[PDB]
Amino acid sequence: SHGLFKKLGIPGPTPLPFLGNILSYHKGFCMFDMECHKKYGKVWGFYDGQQPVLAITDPDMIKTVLVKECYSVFTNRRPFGPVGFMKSAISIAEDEEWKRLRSLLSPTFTSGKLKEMVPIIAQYGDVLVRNLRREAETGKPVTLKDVFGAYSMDVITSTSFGVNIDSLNNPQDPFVENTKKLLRFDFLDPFFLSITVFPFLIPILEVLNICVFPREVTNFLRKSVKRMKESRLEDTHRVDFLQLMIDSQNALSDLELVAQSIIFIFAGYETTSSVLSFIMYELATHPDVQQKLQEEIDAVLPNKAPPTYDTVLQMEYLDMVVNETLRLFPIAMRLERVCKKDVEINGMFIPKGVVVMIPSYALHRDPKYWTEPEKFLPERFSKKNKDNIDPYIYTPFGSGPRNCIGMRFALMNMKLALIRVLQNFSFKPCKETQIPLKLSLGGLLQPEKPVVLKVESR
Ligand code: HEM
Ligand SMILES: CC(C)(C)OC(=O)N[C@H](CSCCC(=O)NCc1cccnc1)Cc1c[nH]c2ccccc12
Repeated sequence: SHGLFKKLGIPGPTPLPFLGNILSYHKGFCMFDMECHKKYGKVWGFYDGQQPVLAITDPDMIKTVLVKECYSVFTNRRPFGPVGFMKSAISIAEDEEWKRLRSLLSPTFTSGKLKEMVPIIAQYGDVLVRNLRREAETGKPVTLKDVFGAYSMDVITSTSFGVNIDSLNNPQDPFVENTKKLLRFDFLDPFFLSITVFPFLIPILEVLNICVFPREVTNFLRKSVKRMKESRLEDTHRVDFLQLMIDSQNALSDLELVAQSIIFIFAGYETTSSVLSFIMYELATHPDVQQKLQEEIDAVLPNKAPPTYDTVLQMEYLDMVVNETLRLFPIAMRLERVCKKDVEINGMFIPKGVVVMIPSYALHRDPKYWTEPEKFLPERFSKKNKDNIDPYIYTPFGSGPRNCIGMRFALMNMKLALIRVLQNFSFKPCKETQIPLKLSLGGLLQPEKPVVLKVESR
């Protein structure tokens, strides 16, 4: 097992028995990835316990796996942990099961569908400024994660389900409470450290019904969504996510409906608020850019005009800012696909069962692609420069048919928030503000201490 890469002629850190190369994650595993790049070059291998994982950095080879050969060989991600009824969630499903889920759910974010969500979010656009406005008065610092979290939440519930829960009215909300308690993925947390390293214990916990959210958060939402379904089940309106799954129960199912709902609620809450917090951090430690964006917004939307679908896409510099923030903090860290048969991609033999890994975080910081890769430089994404940029190196949303199904909704939502927040306020560091920011070594791409900034009226 541990002789695969030495035999296949592929370089790597020498694994230990049982552990594999586990102990190298103490640094945080984005750093591990970095080092390996710099040390081993353009392809390397390592072992998550007894699981061989082959990292790849070549743009062609990446394209092959993410795009050309997705259907035939590289179809699924690495088996998650114990997931019980969540095994049917789109992000976790495999093969035939996945293909249908993907085609059935993709019509949720289209040219028209997103368009229909603007006026709805717009209400929470309003409700956010009004939240901040009262802290803007007081003067003592603000945790963005929380204010953004509450926004994110409102926007996901109301769009997917057409259910206003007005979480911005509520630093006392059941939903954000249970939903945030959802993940325990810390690399250096006792739990998952034991699974990829005892992967044969997964089949066990499944029997026990012990989950990565043991019965609590899911029981909540189980009957929670059971609640939303029935109201709609009679009262006629809008054809939405909730609805599109009632359209296909005319070959979908009940626990199956609940599962995608959860995936969405998590994604829409956590991804969105986390990134939005990194963007505000940057705008504060880079005042020039904050002002320059505040100019773009004012010019396109004069007299603090309400943002819209088409005005949003008009904003070049906004987009540059978003893309640049994502270059630095590509929240997935790594893209992964399991090799489901013996294969040869661009000259290299890859054996069945191997996990092929793309280290987004590291490629986003590769000194051999990006001048001053540590520095936050939005201009590197201008129309002049936006085309020297390999879409198989810069991949914050993955690529190919298994890429981020939420991408377009993510961008609009985020931007829709930024616009409204920057046309009413400015943002500046204080002496809680960690300069420069530090990522936690724990498995998530998080700031180790929360992001806290000062908010002034305009
Ligand atoms: C800025 C926020 C976000 C980032 C950076 C992001 C990034 C990603 C990335 C990189 C992948 C995997 C791509 C690949 O492996 O090739 C992904 C998968 C996915 N994302 Fe997004 N995402 C974001 C927001 C969202 C939102 C708001 C939703 C809600 C709809 C969403 C739903 C999904 C689903 C369901 C998958 C698995 C796709 C599949 O297996 O078919 N994500 N996310
Ligand atoms: C645990 C559960 C079922 C609630 O969600 C997951 O599937 N877990 C993964 C890890 S969650 C943190 C990753 C992150 O910061 N956001 C990335 C993301 C999440 C959701 C949608 N779009 C982007 C979440 C996950 C689902 N599919 C993935 C593919 C690659 C990497 C992570 C994920």
